[PDB]
Amino acid sequence: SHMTVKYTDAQIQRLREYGNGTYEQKVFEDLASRDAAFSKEMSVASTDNEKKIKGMIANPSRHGLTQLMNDIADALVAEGFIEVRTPIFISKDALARMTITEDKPLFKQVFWIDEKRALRPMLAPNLYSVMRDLRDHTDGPVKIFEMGSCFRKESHSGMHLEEFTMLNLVDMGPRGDATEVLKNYISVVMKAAGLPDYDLVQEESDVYKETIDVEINGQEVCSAAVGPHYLDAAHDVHEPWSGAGFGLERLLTIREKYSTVKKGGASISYLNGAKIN
Amino acid sequence: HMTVKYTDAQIQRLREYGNGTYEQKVFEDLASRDAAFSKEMSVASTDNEKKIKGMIANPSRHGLTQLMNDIADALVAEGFIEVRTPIFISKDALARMTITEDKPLFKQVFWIDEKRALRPMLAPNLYSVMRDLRDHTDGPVKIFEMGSCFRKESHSGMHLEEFTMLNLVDMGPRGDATEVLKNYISVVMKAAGLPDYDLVQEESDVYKETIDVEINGQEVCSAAVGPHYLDAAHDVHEPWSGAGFGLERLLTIREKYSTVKKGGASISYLNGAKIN
Repeated sequence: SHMTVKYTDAQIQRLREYGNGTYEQKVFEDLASRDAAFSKEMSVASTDNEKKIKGMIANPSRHGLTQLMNDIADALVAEGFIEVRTPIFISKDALARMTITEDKPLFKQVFWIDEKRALRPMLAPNLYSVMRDLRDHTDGPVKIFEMGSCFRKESHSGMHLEEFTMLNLVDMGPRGDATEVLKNYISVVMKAAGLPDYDLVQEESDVYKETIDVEINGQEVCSAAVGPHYLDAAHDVHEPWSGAGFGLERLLTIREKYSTVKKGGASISYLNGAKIN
Repeated sequence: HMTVKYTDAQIQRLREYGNGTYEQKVFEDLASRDAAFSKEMSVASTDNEKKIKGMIANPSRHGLTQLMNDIADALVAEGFIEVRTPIFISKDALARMTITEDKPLFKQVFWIDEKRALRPMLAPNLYSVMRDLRDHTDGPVKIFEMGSCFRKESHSGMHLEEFTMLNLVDMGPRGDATEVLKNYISVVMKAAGLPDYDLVQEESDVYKETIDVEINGQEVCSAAVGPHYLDAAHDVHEPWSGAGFGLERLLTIREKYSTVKKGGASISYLNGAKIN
């Protein structure tokens, strides 16, 4: 049959712990060749991992996630966006205003702090407030963005990451062609993240006026949309707007070719793609 | 003669949209006070809206984020690794810090479930990271992290429940521990735009020595020189020096904001200006 045997599922997990190669593409003739190559790639993975750690101690740099955030934010500031920073705590009434109530499945993913406050699962509740407040101070476009941790329970959503860093940009204000405005903003982020080549998926929407999803090799990377949305009235928003949400850990993982999504972000086991324990 | 000041309520009204020094003002009589009150209230509201429109005309990075970048670039150039650790920490990790059900620091902890909580401090994760990096080098282990920490306000005397902490540490310096610690303090304060500060060294029975940094009588930094009696519980058996900074407080003092709620994360304030 020829080129039949791949790495086993257990072999893949062992290789990915310290290594960042693409081991799921290797094919082999028989079990002996697989085990021989597995032994060699495990040794290379562990040795390459040790070299990278010593390279960081010898020549430290900014954290890869913090570097990713600075590169995108500077590009968005240069595009006229205001960087805002909102608290991680949001109120139960803010969640309810987002239709985040019970028997709605997202409610079970929410980390509750007390009876009245919770960890934000998304940046939309606070961004809604800042959008409306800035409309009172200008009649031109309201262009804001925030990068910050969001929290969702793993055992109700998958997602693999309970804490994840989101980037959400918003351009509130009527546009002659909000789609081109959206695609230009996505291009600004994707080039600044170091991922200039990607795929766009444009579909008409039920709740929004138009959605735009960004793909890289079939992987979901960004979900954008053109307003209005049926939740705009609940937040005293009554004008067109376009926005885009980016998972920054997911962007960093794809750019740096990390084998899992838990290596580039916040961790006590990993540091910039290398396992320190 | 003049013994009339703004009332505490009037001070709160002025500090709502203004960043002036209102608690310093004395007036000859009550009519001169309330006339100056409307003057400063109108000036504060006028200048506050100018700043908002000025930021829409020329956007920039957030004041806190820009401060983090200025300090982090300076520490990286000094040889520090920037690490980022999860906000969630385990109850066992807090117990290793002797943050158990008996101490009042326990009552500040925001609990997530039965075994996890929001970090009230960066030390537990930095204990783990610095010790794991010692396995990979024979020289000094130098790391720092800036991130949100959480403490309940009722038991804390804090006025921020979410605050951005900067913690740097040098495990096994070369290198006199107290001397290298003052160098790192100077690097952070210079990069933060606060070069003039008061540094006092105190003795200790839990650390080898403590160091506190103040600007005009307000604590700005609390540093210490290990070893500490918690180090063996985290498998650390070598001298170290570390410093902790409250970044919102640093930004508030430099920009001369009237409250500590104007420079950090907020839905009411943006870079010192009230947007609602």
